[PDB]
Amino acid sequence: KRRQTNIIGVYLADYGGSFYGELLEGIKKGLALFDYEMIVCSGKKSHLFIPEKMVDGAIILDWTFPTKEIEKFAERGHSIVVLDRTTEHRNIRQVLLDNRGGATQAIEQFVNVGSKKVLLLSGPEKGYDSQERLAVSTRELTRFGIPYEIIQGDFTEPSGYAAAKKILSQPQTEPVDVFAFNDEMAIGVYKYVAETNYQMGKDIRIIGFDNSELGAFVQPRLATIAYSKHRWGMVAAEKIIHLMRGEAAESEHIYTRFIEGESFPS
Amino acid sequence: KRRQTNIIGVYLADYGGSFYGELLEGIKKGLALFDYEMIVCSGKKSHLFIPEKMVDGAIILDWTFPTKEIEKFAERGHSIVVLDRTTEHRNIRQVLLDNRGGATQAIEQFVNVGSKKVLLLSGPEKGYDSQERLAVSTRELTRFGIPYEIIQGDFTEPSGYAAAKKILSQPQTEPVDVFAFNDEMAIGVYKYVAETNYQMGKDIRIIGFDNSELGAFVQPRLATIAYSKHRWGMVAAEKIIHLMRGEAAESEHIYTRFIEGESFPS
Repeated sequence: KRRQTNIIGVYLADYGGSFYGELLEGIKKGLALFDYEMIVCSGKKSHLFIPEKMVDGAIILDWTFPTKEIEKFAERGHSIVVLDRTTEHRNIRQVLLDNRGGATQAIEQFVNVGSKKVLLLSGPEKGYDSQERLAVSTRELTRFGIPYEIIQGDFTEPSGYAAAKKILSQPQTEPVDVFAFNDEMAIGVYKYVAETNYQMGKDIRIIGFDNSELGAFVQPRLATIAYSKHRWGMVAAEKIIHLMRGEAAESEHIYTRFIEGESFPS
Repeated sequence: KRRQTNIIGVYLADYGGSFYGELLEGIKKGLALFDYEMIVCSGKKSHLFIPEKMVDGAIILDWTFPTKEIEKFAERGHSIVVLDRTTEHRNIRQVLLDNRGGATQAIEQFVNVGSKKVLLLSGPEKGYDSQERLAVSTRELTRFGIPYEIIQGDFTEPSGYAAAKKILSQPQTEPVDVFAFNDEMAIGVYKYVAETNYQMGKDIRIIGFDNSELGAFVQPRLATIAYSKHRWGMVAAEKIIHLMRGEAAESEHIYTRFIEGESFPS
């Protein structure tokens, strides 16, 4: 009520730096049209100090930012767009990835190639994006009679590295088939395989998610699920303006496509 | 005096995401040993709201964060490590890149190949790192009788793109020789050259700075100036602890090396 700073706080988790740059650019461009600016905050304790007397509204992409804290910030008059979870609270809207369509498109490729086992390298289990990706992956693998193992990660590259070390210790099937829930965990897998006799694409077949630009230039090209990161940010920016101006700001999804790569010969 | 939150505020500019991840990991690891944690803030207006009642000290890598604001935060009892400028104020220390040695090593390669003109794609002119890099580059080019043009950028990839469009409009020398002051501006040059008949390494020869991992996988490999980003962060973290504990925390430099790449056949 008493303040309009024309600043949106953007709360990131700092795994997703493989898509953050182009997401942030889209947020920036969308906000500039309405003379708004953005500050970006990241860290485990970043939700403890929200400058609520200095920020008009928030765009949240951080699974460690607790939902109860989001609701409390919404009830004090601040508008919020979540990019990482679903909500029913007033003053909050959603701009989410189509995780169900993305995971279906990736897991379809393992089916179409006749996979004998699929290893599901997931992110945080309390995180919505991984939950949706898991619910659809496991359902389709069951449907087609394909066994799976779920390996816990945290969306960061170190967890993908540790996963690959855990995977390639135990005896696996002839090719090792991996669905990494993001490109960063997949790059972590590349890192460890570079320290082994294993050949990427041949001995270990991988599909990621996010379409990081590093994945496009790595050897061989990381097969992945792509979406427009610029538009994700643009739509989030327009949604936060419309929402705080009392207007119609319906929750939306960002749709995906599979991009083929020699890391998964299909 | 009245608070110890065990949190360090890290103020970044959000160009340098090509080195931020490994810099931040080094900060994190160095701080965890002393049971400290970090929050990261970025944006043009991020210095206007410093949670001074919620953060013990600051690590600054942001040229838009004004020096006068840094001094004011230092005089209120907070300890600061700068990674982007020099200081003489008490409560502030420096952990800086060896810009003079880095620019000397890059510009030596243009000399050794017998360059006819060197195009100097700089960052922000008020930014210390670019100033030092420019002062050493221009001095050595003059010394060896090599002409130069200084082209203004801002350390971000869009400015490298715009620079390449400006460069390749005007008639230049037989190979176009470019010293990009960071890898991101160099990647911007790659982007535009991919939309032209020009061949990277042959028609346009480039050396960057930072040793981004994208530069290692791009075609051809971006010749660059490398330093340990992990250690830059580690030393900054140990310096902020020592400084706020009243101890001896001398200002230091992070030293560099040239890494050869087929973008500059030498």
